[PDB]
Amino acid sequence: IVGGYTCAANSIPYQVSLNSGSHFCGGSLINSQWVVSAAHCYKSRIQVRLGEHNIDVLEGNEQFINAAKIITHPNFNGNTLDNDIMLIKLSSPATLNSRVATVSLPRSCAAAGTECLISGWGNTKSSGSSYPSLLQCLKAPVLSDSSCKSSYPGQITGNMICVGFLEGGKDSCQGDSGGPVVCNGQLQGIVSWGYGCAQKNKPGVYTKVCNYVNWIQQTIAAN
Ligand SMILES: N=C(N)c1ccc(CO)cc1
Ligand SMILES: [Ca+2]
Ligand SMILES: [Mg+2]
Repeated sequence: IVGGYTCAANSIPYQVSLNSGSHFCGGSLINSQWVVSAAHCYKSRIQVRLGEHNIDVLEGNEQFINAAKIITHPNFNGNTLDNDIMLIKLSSPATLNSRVATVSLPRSCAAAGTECLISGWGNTKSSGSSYPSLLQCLKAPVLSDSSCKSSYPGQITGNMICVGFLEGGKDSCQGDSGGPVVCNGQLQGIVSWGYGCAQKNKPGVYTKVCNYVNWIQQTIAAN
């Protein structure tokens, strides 16, 4: 997260860290046994770290649970990044408490201008590279489909939203991928792509979660 702030410890209780020896992507806990993330994050083996604030220290609220099943959207396209979404089934259910909690899936898509909360342990620098210990947060609005499409001509599908700023300086980044965009209590976005990070007229592009509730619920029910 570039241009953010340090979240209050455990204030984003649905945020997970996906770990394969080190943190590599975020995710969101959307059922006691399921995390949703980005398909471009795929690895064949994943440990899900719930309840984290400092990913570099064991502070006691953490639950470390291995992925039992990893399911990428069948129509994920690695070129266009359309359908950039993945589900992870935990090997045992997460235990839900104040520090580890599910986030609602969307009841509707979000209006342009809706304020959202973006979070992750990704890069915090717009030049160079710094990876934080502590979870980072960013408040940012849903942009119009128009403002999104003018920024990325021909590249925004109906399954993508832009969330962020046109001025630059405030965006998600590498290592935030897969993580949450939560707007009015609902998971509306998954960190997916953009051109660099926090550049002028290159807002973050996010998987449009409100188009995937049937895919998520159908995949959960089968497994
Ligand atoms: N600018 C962004 N929001 C952004 C986020 C994530 C990624 C993942 O490489 C690229 C860009
Ligand atoms: Ca920790
Ligand atoms: Mg580090």
